Amino acid sequence: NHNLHITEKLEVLAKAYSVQGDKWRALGYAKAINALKSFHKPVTSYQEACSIPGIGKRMAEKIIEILESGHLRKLDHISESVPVLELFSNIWGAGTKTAQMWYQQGFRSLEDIRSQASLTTQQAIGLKHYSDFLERMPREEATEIEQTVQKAAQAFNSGLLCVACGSYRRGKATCGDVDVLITHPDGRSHRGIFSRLLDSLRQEGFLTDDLVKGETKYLGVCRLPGPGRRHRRLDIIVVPYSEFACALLYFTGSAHFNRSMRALAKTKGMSLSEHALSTAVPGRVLPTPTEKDVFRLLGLPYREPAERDW
DNA sequence: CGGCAGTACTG
DNA sequence: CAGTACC
DNA sequence: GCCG
Ligand SMILES: [Mg+2]
Ligand SMILES: [Mg+2]
Ligand code: NA
Ligand code: NA
Repeated sequence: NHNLHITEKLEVLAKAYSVQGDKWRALGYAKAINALKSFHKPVTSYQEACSIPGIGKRMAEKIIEILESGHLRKLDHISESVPVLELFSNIWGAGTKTAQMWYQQGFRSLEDIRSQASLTTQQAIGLKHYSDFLERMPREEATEIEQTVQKAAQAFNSGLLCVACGSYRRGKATCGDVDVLITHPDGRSHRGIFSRLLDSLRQEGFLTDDLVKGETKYLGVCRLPGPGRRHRRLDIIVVPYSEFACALLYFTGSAHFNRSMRALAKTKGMSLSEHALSTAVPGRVLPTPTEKDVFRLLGLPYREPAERDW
């Protein structure tokens, strides 16, 4: 990354737009930052800046300004509210609209939120684990969490397949949470397990709080036994076997890789979601028994998970 | 001008 | 429904 | 914000 003198400054703008709710401008900044972080050379021309995909006129100029003067004028005019909005929206279950409302109501600290804000069930859990949920775990801990869920699932039914995806499957040393995907080859026996499986995981004291408990996806909080353990975010998603390849691909990510893959599909008159690869104009679901089939039907060479870490 | 993803979940 | 979250 |  020969341009972190640029990307540091842009990252500040990106987050300011994100926490103020301008998600599209925030997306554009994010794309340009990612492009800047994988070019070979240091940029050093407005015509060089225009060179790279994801960088246009307005952002070329900003590189041209940090070009010469060494900083970016726009940074000095970011609203004083941004760090507080960032603080509030790092509560799980609070996004930009809730953060801006709390700010308008005069709240400025998590002590204000704790003492005086009306919190949803999810946000109260978010607040209780504010520090824990900002911490990444070693991938070795992610393995223990997966094997905990797997053990509990394979007790009620031997055939259940359980795979940790996200950054874990992409090979990262750190993980922000553990994303566990469960299916069954019989195509049948995957339904209705949650009641049994979550009650089991509660039997241990392993599951500590539930954030979402739907028919198909569970999001909550777990903690392994012993001293020195932190609470960790856990997602468990159950899918029919026919959709396993697309779900594996979606939940393995990364999010920018999936975004790149949806765009490529659209250029071919298809669509790609966590459930299926389809034709589109809805369209026809194409058969994808393996991740390799998704790439092949998109005319792409297969990429192992570790090379999807975009 | 307008897409840049679709869906599951909560209340 | 709006808002938030999953990658 | 970018790009078609
Ligand atoms: Mg994850
Ligand atoms: Mg997750
Ligand atoms: Na460009
Ligand atoms: Na949040």
